[PDB]
Amino acid sequence: MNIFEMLRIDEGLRLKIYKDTEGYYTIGIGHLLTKSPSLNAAKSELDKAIGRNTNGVITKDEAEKLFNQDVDAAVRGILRNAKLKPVYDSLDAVRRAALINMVFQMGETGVAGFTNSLRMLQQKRWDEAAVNLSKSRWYNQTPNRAKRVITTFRTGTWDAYK
Ligand SMILES: [Cl-]
Ligand SMILES: [Cl-]
Repeated sequence: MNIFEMLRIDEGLRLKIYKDTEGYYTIGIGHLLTKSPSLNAAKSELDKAIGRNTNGVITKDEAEKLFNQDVDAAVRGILRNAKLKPVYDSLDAVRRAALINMVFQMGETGVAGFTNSLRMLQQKRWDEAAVNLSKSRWYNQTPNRAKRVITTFRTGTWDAYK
């Protein structure tokens, strides 16, 4: 299992514009298009992202391409972030994937806001960190996915994904 297969399971794949759990326009493997209510503003961002007139529909290759860009951007955002970088450097390979998953879903800013949990992770206080991570809007809104990520942080194995 790796970051790509993990996110593919959490996000799914859809070749037509759809609305995410928050009601925002999305396409492919969790690629957010816009927070704007306009389906036309979405089609426009999509065409811009792909470099062609898509009329709201993309192929599997196009989806994978966006996905490779998004995972790359998530890692690079973590490495450039003064709050995230030290956390990431301290973790083993599996737990690193867990942190990447949160950043992809919520953005660097949002994750950097989990101050207390980040501190606990750095200190390798696994159980404590899992409890603090659960007291969040994130856990209450997307409980099955949050449990999977949290278990990954608690155990350091891919069990939740098998
Ligand atoms: Cl883009
Ligand atoms: Cl969920």
